[PDB]
Amino acid sequence: RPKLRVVTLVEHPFVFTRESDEDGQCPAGQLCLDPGTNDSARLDALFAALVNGSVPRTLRRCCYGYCIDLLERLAEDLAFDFELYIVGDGKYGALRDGRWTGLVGDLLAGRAHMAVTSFSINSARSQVVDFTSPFFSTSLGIMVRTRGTELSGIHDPKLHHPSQGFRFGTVWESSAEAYIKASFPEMHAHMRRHSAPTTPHGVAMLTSDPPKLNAFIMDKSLLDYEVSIDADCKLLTVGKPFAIEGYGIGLPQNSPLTSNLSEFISRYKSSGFIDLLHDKWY
Repeated sequence: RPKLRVVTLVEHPFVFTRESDEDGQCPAGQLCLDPGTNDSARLDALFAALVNGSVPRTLRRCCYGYCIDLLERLAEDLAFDFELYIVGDGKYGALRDGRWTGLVGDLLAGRAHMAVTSFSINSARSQVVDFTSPFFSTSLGIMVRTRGTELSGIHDPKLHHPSQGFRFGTVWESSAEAYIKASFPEMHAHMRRHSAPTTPHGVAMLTSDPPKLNAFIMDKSLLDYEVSIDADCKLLTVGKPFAIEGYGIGLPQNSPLTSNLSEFISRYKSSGFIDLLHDKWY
């Protein structure tokens, strides 16, 4: 029964974490390591230390969420065991200085058998890693505060010729950022000084005092979740959808696992299991 090493990225409601119990175990959820490193030797050693060393609670979390439920079902149906860690840099992945970062970089470096989270399939990434057929689809979206900025979508002139003090941004090294860099390079030039390391950091810029963003661009799936948990219901998504992409499980090229995983994903879609996960987690 093979044991697969899975890299993830904490992004609500696809992957959440809570603290481990007194013994560093997870009565609810799945034990995930939080190593904070892309050093292959350190990663190997940390997993080894689970068995013959001592990994402190500061580096242990218990993962749960839509993608963890998905992973648990696939492990059952395909008969594999798994171990999880959170990607060190907290990024999905971009090509920077000739190397891929984030989840894409860990798959290429052989640090994980698969990457499981809200991971977008795009053409640049597909040239270097493989993805299963998608389990979920989302457009990008634009989040703003209520009672203020109005936008038609990505072609709004407010974004192409921003007025004095108008700021907008995305998440560094995300597929959202990749789409803008490729499609709207002049807009990217304005955004890259106002972007954020994670979705919650970007949403926080909209709500800071004073706000540091007037608009935040990210997967609509993720923005919709943040809209739903705002304590004041003061966030809103606006404009027409754009840049539709699927989420898939990422694997190194030519993995013997990809086909089998895709077959089950297709079955989960048709049988209504994927819809159940959505209803459960949203």
